[PDB]
Amino acid sequence: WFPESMRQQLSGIFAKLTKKVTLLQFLDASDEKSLELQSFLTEFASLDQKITLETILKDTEPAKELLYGIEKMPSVVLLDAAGNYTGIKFSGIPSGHEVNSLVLAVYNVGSEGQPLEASLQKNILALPKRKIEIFVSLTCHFCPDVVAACQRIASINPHVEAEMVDISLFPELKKEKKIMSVPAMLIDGEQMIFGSKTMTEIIEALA
Ligand code: PRO
Repeated sequence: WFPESMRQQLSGIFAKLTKKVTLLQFLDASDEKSLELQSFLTEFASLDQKITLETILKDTEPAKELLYGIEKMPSVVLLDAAGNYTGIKFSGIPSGHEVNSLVLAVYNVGSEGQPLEASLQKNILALPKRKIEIFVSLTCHFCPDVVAACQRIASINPHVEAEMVDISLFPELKKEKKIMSVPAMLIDGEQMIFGSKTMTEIIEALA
């Protein structure tokens, strides 16, 4: 899944990791996309000692599934070093260009993150409880930026959750919610917001 070209870049980033991180997949052994995700994550986890992949079979741990709100499949969530749910989730496989999203989520959970303005970080911490779904395709070039911003907010604010959704895996959901444009944010199952958005714009929408 990862060319040595990528591994050169990812090692630069993973060198910055100061805290351990756990990727927890809920694996349905009878679903091909779950097995693909397992193959992807196994290789991804091998990129750094601080990244652990753990596997739980779907429908064996209902208390955990409740705790992490596991609905869409395939599914993987991010846990911090202490074992706590960061609110960061991927529904589908974040392969192709979405590797960017997974890398940034791991970086933000396994480090202190990039220097940020007190103005921005105040607003992030000030945000109320919220659940964000970021709909993407694997070939959408502007999608990872939006995903990474929302999931960075989730990594800082304990009440914000940010779920990447590969919309091409959920065609019925695409019609229902009317995801027409390629990157789309859905907040608390209500307000749709399409197109690229800055951190400050996202924070405002979350306010
Ligand atoms: O990798 C690091 O540690 C530095 C910190 C700010 C930007 N990069």
